[PDB]
Amino acid sequence: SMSVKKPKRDDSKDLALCSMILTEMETHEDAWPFLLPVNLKLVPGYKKVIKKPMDFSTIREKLSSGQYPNLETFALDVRLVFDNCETFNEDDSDIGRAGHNMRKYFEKKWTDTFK
Repeated sequence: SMSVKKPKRDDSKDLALCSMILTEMETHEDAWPFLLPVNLKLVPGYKKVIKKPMDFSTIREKLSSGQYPNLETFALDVRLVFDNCETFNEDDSDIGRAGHNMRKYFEKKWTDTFK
């Protein structure tokens, strides 16, 4: 509350550390469904159904331009990528499996780097 604060965590490396995680996600062999925005002209249903599209290139641009106020907003966008994937793709499909794989890959890096 006012004049009552927890001891100050060093947040000075967060930006660089999120960039490293994102590089690791970008170079994963199963990243291909997530590298670029879904083409809303060429994929029927996507625009209407997926209210907040997100992909790794868009997270990169947001990260590089100071549009993440803290590491929780970064994680929320990465998770949105995988939540969108699950909404639109059957679990038993190459893309559906890719999303599960990448989500796990991310969540481990997240815990290992910050928790």
